[PDB]
Amino acid sequence: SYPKLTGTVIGTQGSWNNIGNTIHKAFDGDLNTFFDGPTANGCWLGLDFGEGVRNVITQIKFCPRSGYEQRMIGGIFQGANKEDFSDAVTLFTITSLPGSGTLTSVDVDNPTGFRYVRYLSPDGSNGNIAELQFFGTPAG
Ligand SMILES: OC[C@H]1O[C@@H](O[C@H]2[C@@H](OC[C@H]3O[C@@H](O[C@H]4[C@H](O)[C@@H](O)[C@H](O)O[C@@H]4CO)[C@H](O)[C@@H](O)[C@@H]3O[C@@H]3O[C@H](CO)[C@@H](O)[C@H](O)[C@H]3O)OC[C@@H](O)[C@@H]2O)[C@H](O)[C@@H](O)[C@H]1O
Ligand SMILES: [Ca+2]
Repeated sequence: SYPKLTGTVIGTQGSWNNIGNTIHKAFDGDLNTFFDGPTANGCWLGLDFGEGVRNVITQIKFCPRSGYEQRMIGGIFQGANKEDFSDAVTLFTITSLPGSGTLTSVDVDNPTGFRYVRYLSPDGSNGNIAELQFFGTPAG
């Protein structure tokens, strides 16, 4: 069990109908609040750990938006060292319906240190996710 990682929130700007459910809702510790993106497709969110910081990721936890759990199926989590994710590797792919109102935990087995991590949502999802957490350790 490694510590929860912190960083600068990055990702799709804005929110559905300008209501205010931005990417920041996925990092607030409340499983009742969620990111609702401004478009059906293309939405993503994640962390920049900072210039010169690289973490090895050992675990990811996520909670779907209540009532919209199907919108996570096919979503993937990536690590990268470029902010445009052109060097990204997939750390986990969501293949079954995540349980409602809880954090699903998945192990990651990849020794690479990453400056950036993200959740990349599937078409038709508006990026819907309630909470997103990364765990791991500074790269040696
Ligand atoms: O367009 C973005 C916009 O979507 C808004 O939701 C609309 C959308 O809902 C689809 C979604 O509905 C679930 O159920 C909702 C119901 O639609 C609501 O009216 C009601 O109040 O709550 C229930 C749940 O308690 C389904 O359970 C979801 O699975 C479903 O999502 C889709 O699932 C299919 C597979 O079944 C998948 O292929 C799609 O990709 C996925 O989208 O459409 C119906 C409208 O009534 C909804 O308004 C959403 O509320 C809003 O925040 C914004 O995200
Ligand atoms: Ca939340």
